[PDB]
Amino acid sequence: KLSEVRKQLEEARKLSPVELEKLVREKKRELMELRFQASIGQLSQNHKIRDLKRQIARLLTVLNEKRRQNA
RNA sequence: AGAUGGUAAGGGCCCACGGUGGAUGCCUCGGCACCCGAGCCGAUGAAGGACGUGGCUACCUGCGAUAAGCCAGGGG
Ligand SMILES: [Mg+2]
Ligand SMILES: [Mg+2]
Ligand SMILES: [Mg+2]
Ligand SMILES: [Mg+2]
Ligand SMILES: [Mg+2]
Ligand SMILES: [Mg+2]
Ligand SMILES: [Mg+2]
Repeated sequence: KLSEVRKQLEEARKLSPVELEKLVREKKRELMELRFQASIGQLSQNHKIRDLKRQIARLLTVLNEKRRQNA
């Protein structure tokens, strides 16, 4: 995951506000999708959940830095 | 016609072995003292808190809806 993690910061850093907010919306739904399965059992690869929870944290963290001057 | 042994419901003392109870000894993640060092925080919202936060979490810790963590530099 470490590797596939050092990407976002880049593949996500170069997009802008309107590109992220929508990307994050997408992720947030996926997270719902998950926590929605466990409640019934299905999904069990926890690693997935926490893994997605932290992704959003990054997108937001990156979007927060962009909204401070730029253009 | 004489006689002092003897019964132990229980009791008493001595011994042996246990039960209880946690003194004693060694122990120490703790406290105490003195001496250095360092000495302020907040409406850029403090001190302290409430509630929440884990795939399953009662409590503690850590965190804050980015919630046991997010970005970057440094050490390893
Ligand atoms: Mg007699
Ligand atoms: Mg008897
Ligand atoms: Mg005992
Ligand atoms: Mg506070
Ligand atoms: Mg807590
Ligand atoms: Mg839950
Ligand atoms: Mg490093």
